[PDB]
Amino acid sequence: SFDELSKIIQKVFASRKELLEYDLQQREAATKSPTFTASQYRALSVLGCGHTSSTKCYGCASAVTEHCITLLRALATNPALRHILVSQGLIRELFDYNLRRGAAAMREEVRQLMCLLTRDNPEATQQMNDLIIGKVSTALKGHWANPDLASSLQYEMLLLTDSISKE
Amino acid sequence: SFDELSKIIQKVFASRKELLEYDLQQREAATKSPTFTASQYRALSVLGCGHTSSTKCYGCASAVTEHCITLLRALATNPALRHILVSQGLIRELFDYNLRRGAAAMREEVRQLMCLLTRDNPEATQQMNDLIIGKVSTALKGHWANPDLASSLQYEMLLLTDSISKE
Ligand SMILES: [Zn+2]
Ligand SMILES: [Zn+2]
Repeated sequence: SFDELSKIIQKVFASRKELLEYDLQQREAATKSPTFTASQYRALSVLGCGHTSSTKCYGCASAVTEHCITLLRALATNPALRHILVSQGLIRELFDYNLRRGAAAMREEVRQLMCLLTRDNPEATQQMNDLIIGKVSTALKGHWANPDLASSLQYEMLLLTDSISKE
Repeated sequence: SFDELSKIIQKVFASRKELLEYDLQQREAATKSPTFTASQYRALSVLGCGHTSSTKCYGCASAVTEHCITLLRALATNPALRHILVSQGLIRELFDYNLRRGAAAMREEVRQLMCLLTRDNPEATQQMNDLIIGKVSTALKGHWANPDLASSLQYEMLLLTDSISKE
C-alpha cells in the first residue's frame, strides 16, 4: 500500500509541476505584451520545489538524530568543547533517550560518545556512575517479581564495560 | 537429541528391569532349596518402579503449580477457607509469582482466583489495590526513560478490570 501511494504521489507531483510551469509561462506571455537576481529566480521557479521533508516524519527525525550524534562525537574531541557540552547536561539526555533507540551501530556510537564525554572529568564520571548504579539498583529491587527488570540492563552494563575498558 | 536420549533411556530401563527380575527369580530359586503382605509384594517387586518423576524437573513443577492453583480455586469458594487463605498471605504470592508465568489459561485462572479471594473482604481488596497501584506508579515513574516499563503493566490492569467487572 505504501509503494502504491508513493507512486501515485510522485505522479501527482509531476503533474502539478507541469501545470504550474505552463501557468507561469502563460502569465509571462500575457504580461510581456521585473529583473530577478540569480537566487530569486531559483526561489520563484520550479527548481526549488521537491527537496523538503514532511514535518511529522519518523525516518527524517531519526536521520537528524544520527547526524546530531555524529557531530557531537566530532565536537567532543576538543577538551573545552567537552567541558561545555557536559555543562549543558548532555550525559543525562544521552542516557535517557539514545542508549536504546536506533540501529546497533548508532547505539554503540552513543556509548562511545558517552564514554568520551567523561574522559578526564571526575564529576562527569561520578554522574554517569550514579545514573548506572541507580538504574541497576532500582531494577534489581523488583527483579524477583519481574525478570524483565533484570534482563533489561544490558545497555547500562555495556556502558560500564566500555568506560572501564578505556584506560 | 532429546527424542533419541529418551528412546535410549527407555531401552536401558527395560533391560534393567528384565535383568533385575531374572536375578530375583534366581535368588528365590536358590533360597527355596518369608510371607509378604499384598502391599509389601508391590513394594518389593518391579511393579512399583517406573512411575516417579525426577526431582529437578521443570515440567513436573509446572504441573504441580497448575494443580495447586486448581485446588486453591476450589477451596476458596468457602468463605471461612477464603479468610484463612488470605490470612496465610496468598495474595502477595499469587501477585508476585503466578500472574505472569504459565499458559494463558493458567494466567486467567490465577486472575480469577485472586479476584475471588477478595470477594467480600475490604482488607484483602485494599491490599490488592495497594499492590497494583504501587507497581503502576513505580513503572510510570521511569516510563519516560524506558518504555518497556509502560508496556509491561498489562497483567496488573487486566487484574483490575477483572476485579471491577465482578459486582
Ligand atoms: Zn522523511
Ligand atoms: Zn517430569
